[PDB]
Amino acid sequence: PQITLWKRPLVTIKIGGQLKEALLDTGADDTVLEEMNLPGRWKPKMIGGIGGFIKVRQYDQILIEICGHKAIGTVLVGPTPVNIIGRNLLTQIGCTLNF
Amino acid sequence: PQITLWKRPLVTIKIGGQLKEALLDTGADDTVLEEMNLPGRWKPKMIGGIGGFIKVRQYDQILIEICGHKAIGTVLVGPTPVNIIGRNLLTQIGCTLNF
Ligand SMILES: CC(C)CN(C[C@@H](O)[C@H](Cc1ccccc1)NC(=O)O[C@H]1CO[C@H]2OCC[C@H]21)S(=O)(=O)c1ccc2ncsc2c1
Repeated sequence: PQITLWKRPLVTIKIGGQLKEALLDTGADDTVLEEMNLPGRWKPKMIGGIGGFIKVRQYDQILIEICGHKAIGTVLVGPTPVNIIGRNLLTQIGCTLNF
Repeated sequence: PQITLWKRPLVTIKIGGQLKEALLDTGADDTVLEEMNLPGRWKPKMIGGIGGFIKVRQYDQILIEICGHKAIGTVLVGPTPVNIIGRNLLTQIGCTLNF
């Protein structure tokens, strides 16, 4: 589909057996999801933006479906105020900016 | 142009007669630029990012050119880690997400 930017580019995603709303975010290097109890091993990480850093747990090779498009990659989990789909997964679903 | 997302979507902007690099950031409602001198009046505001809230100078109705596309809108200036172009201006240059 084509998504205009009048409103936040929120779409439904499926991860770890749960449906959620997430931002298609071209300004996010990595994918950062709101606190959730994923199984498996993880590594601690810090990611910074406006206002400073948050501590997140890094899970690798996590499957996510974004608008029916499947993707698999690194997912960071932590106290983010919104679910953010970053470039590492946006590339995998064939997402581009166009103007 | 069509911009893939394997690298940061960084582009050259012109604001206040000065060239800068900025990130096309579909996850940002507003445009936030690093500390700089800008002509015109401004009002202090607060914005929150992933790591908390920061104080910024809000400039209204500012001319800014993005990849040769002209926009006129609100520009926030403050201690952001990266110059970001947010949806308020991305809509003006006709930017959309596509996959
Ligand atoms: C700042 C940019 C460069 C990086 N961010 C992405 C950016 O799109 C954030 C997303 C967001 C965060 C919190 C609430 C809403 C939206 N928007 C943002 O701050 O917008 C400001 C300005 O407008 C206002 O509307 C929205 C909020 C206001 S990030 O989240 O900090 C990030 C993500 C992955 C990642 N991987 C390694 S670092 C890293 C850093």
